[PDB]
Amino acid sequence: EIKLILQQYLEKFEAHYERVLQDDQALETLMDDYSEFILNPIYEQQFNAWRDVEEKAQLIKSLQYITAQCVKQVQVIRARRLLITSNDKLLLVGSGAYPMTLIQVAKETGASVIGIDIDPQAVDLGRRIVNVLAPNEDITITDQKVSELKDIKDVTHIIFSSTIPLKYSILEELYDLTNENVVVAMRFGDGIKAIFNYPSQETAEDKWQCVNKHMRPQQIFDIALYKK
Ligand SMILES: C[S@@+](CC[C@H](N)C(=O)[O-])C[C@H]1O[C@@H](n2cnc3c(N)ncnc32)[C@H](O)[C@@H]1O
Ligand SMILES: [Ca+2]
Repeated sequence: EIKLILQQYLEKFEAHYERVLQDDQALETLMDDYSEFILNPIYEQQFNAWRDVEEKAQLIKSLQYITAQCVKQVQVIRARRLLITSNDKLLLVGSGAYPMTLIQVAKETGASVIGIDIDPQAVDLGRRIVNVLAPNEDITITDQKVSELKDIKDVTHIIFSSTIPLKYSILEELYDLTNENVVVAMRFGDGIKAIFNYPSQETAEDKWQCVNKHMRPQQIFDIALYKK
């Protein structure tokens, strides 16, 4: 029964994705409904109760991919359609093409801000969005990896986009690169929330310690803070 609904969503997301690329003018309504489904206790129970390892795992992986691209493409359109304290320095891994949140933090806090994104399109647009929304804020947007960033030791706060598949592989890499007092915020979704997020992982106990795990029954992602 739960299998069916997920198959319907997977088909719809691919259709809405295939479709929105052809014409920017639906998908955003589907995602809102998708959340209501993920956050439903009824379907949280059925999701856990269903233990067909093979067909379940495959369905999560597929929805994880298409929803990640859908969200990624929403920000691309929104961009072209439009077009922590002061001494701290925030690093948002997965800044996106429409970095509105990144802007919000820059204004309220006044901190330095580095955004990285592997998509050259997201970086290219993001920069343009920042130059209109906050040109007089210390906001650097680049396609550099964490290892490439020169002033990586100055970074105090790190946030990860939930929809980054190998976010924990990056977190692993950051230990040696970053200073001793750095704090990391890892967005994730476990259980039924893993169909619109990538899940948490166990960290090397000698490296990263999880000092907080903020679960929210009414929100689409949960948060896990990490220290050294
Ligand atoms: C949907 S967007 C913006 C963040 C979104 N508001 C969220 O909270 O998930 C996520 C971005 O992460 C980027 N991304 C994916 N894998 C990445 C990686 N390994 N390093 C950096 N950015 C990555 C994608 O290009 C995508 O534009
Ligand atoms: Ca400070």
